[PDB]
Amino acid sequence: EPSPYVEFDRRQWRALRMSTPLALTEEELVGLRGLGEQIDLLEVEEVYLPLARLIHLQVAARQRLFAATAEFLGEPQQNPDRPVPFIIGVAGSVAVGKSTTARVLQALLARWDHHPRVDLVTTDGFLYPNAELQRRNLMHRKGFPESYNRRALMRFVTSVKSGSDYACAPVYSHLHYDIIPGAEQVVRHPDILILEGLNVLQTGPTLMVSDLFDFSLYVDARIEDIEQWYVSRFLAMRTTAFADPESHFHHYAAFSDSQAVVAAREIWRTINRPNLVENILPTRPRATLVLRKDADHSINRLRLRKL
Amino acid sequence: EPSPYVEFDRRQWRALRMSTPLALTEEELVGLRGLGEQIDLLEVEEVYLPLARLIHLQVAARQRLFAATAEFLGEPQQNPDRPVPFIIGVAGSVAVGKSTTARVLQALLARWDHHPRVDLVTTDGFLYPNAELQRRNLMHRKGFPESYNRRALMRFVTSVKSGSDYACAPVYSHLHYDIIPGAEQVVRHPDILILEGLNVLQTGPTLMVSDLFDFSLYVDARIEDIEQWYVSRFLAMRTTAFADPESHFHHYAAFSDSQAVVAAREIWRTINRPNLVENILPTRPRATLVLRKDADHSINRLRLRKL
Ligand SMILES: Nc1nc2c(ncn2[C@@H]2O[C@H](COP(=O)(O)OP(=O)(O)O)[C@@H](O)[C@H]2O)c(=O)[nH]1
Ligand SMILES: Nc1nc2c(ncn2[C@@H]2O[C@H](COP(=O)(O)OP(=O)(O)O)[C@@H](O)[C@H]2O)c(=O)[nH]1
Ligand SMILES: CC(C)(COP(=O)(O)O)[C@@H](O)C(=O)NCCC(=O)O
Ligand SMILES: CC(C)(COP(=O)(O)O)[C@@H](O)C(=O)NCCC(=O)O
Ligand code: NA
Ligand code: NA
Repeated sequence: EPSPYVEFDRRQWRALRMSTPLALTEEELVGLRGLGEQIDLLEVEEVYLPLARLIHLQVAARQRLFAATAEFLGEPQQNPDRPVPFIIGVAGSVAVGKSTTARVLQALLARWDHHPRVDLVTTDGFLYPNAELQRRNLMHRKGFPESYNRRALMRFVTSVKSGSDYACAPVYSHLHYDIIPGAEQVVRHPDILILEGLNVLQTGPTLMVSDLFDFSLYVDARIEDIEQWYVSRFLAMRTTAFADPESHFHHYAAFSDSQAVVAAREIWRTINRPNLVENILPTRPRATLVLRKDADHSINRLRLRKL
Repeated sequence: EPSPYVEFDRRQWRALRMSTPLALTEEELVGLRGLGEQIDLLEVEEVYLPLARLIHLQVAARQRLFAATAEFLGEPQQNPDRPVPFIIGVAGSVAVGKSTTARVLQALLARWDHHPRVDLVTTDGFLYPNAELQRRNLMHRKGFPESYNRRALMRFVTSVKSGSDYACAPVYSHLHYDIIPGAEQVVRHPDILILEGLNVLQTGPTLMVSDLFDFSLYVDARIEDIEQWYVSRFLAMRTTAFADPESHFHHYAAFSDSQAVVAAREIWRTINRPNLVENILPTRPRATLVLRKDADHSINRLRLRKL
């Protein structure tokens, strides 16, 4: 019964490593690992290395495709130092570990042979600032599709992929819970752009960033596990981020375990869960690769689109 | 101000013909032309021939892409007599001329060098039959997304693209206004499948045929012109299709010009216009190529996705 997809387990997947080199040390992996994430070198080797191989294979093939169009159009040819940027989306729930997957992927790709320039941008820079969300009644919907300046986000990625020298994204601060005035992330004709955020795989009545992706990941897990990870990270942040007096959620620093669980579950119930179910999970069917994690953050299963 | 698209006029577009051969005679073009359509050899040469070139370029590049995935997976390689089928979508309003564009494209592609097997399937075979539409209260919504068995349609295209030997689509009769019992269109590992229908470029919370397209056309025109074409074809069918006593709309055969205009405008107003505005036109942004026709059915402008 034919399928666009093929499923693997970790055994099956890790065999596809071939002889892709491991270019990353244990200390280097630490700088990449997010609070609460469990990634080790073994996981890098068995899961991320075949991924990086898949992508290397696709970057070459995908260039052919733009080149055929440029040929058709009777066009100059290509700068071989500036190919069309390969755009990689990374999607999934809050707390599922997207930021680790993306940082690790970036680090692996930047260590391929020619040392490609590999940029990583998070869509939280494209959230409306609080004063605008407040205007729109959206202060309790950060991460919902409507809380983003989608036009700006699409402009940004179109600019990069169309080969602009320079493009700027705004910058969000979790600690201050708002866009940072005057802050910009500048992307300068990278070879590869990884775009990471809850809703990057969305589709709609207009052309969207997902329509520009040459590859996408969705980082998945059971909803109950993701909630547990969220609540557990909320409790852990009492003595990390929330302990900063400047932190927007500094008042949570002093909560007891049981108060903190209450608070975190209410945020999950009223914001992150509804967003996952209504907006994020309906984008999973389109991902080129789903990385499914077990309750321990271990990626044990994968679903690859072959069509 | 960068753009996924590039616009042409007919001058600009026709220069991209290069020396693509014209393999089609005036008599052959007649068999392809729909009631009310204006296509001539000149239009074939200036518009359809560069299109066919673009596609030839893309079929080769696109194969590379599946081959890279097959390589990654350590897979046999490919039957060179059975490559992965290249899937072409053709979308747009009722009465806009999709069936002519698709028949002409099929005829041009089947006349490339190796004589590729080029199948053409219309999504009207995937409409629910009347008894089922009646059950669902949809007898006045034929052509709306919900009037189709989308699961069956997706099964069909997945099967073909995944390399099945044989796949069957049901068959709709306009004359009898219903799916034809026991009729099947059998598609046998074509090299190219053209899938034509109002809503083929739709996207949604599940993987859809548009997610399987290697190329798509949208046949566009101003809404007022399309309505004029629709009403004018309705009046012309009084002495063609509706004149058949078996015809479902045989009672319209005897209408005066002015009665027929009334009838046809009401159908446009209550079915086809709402469908165009709510469902079809929101898919235009995704088409690889928009063919924009002037009031005379003349394709005078084109919009190509380069990203
Ligand atoms: N300072 C601070 N950082 C947070 C908070 N919530 C999430 N983060 C960080 O924001 C980044 C994105 O987190 P999240 O949106 O849950 O996406 P994830 O990467 O898939 O877990 C991660 O580095 C989190 O550690 C918060 O409340 N305060
Ligand atoms: N017999 C008959 N054929 C029709 C009728 N309406 C449309 N057709 C034919 O059905 C095919 C599809 O028409 P339409 O859905 O308008 O799509 P188009 O190909 O873009 O014009 C065309 O060949 C039309 O000639 C009808 O009421 N009766
Ligand atoms: C910033 C986020 C919306 C994620 O943004 P992303 O980069 O995935 O677009 C999420 O990490 C977040 O901080 N949500 C806050 C929910 C609340 O208002 O408490
Ligand atoms: C059959 C159609 C819905 C087009 O089908 P398609 O192949 O575009 O999916 C349209 O040609 C049609 O016949 N509409 C009928 C509207 C009515 O019920 O009178
Ligand atoms: Na996590
Ligand atoms: Na027409």
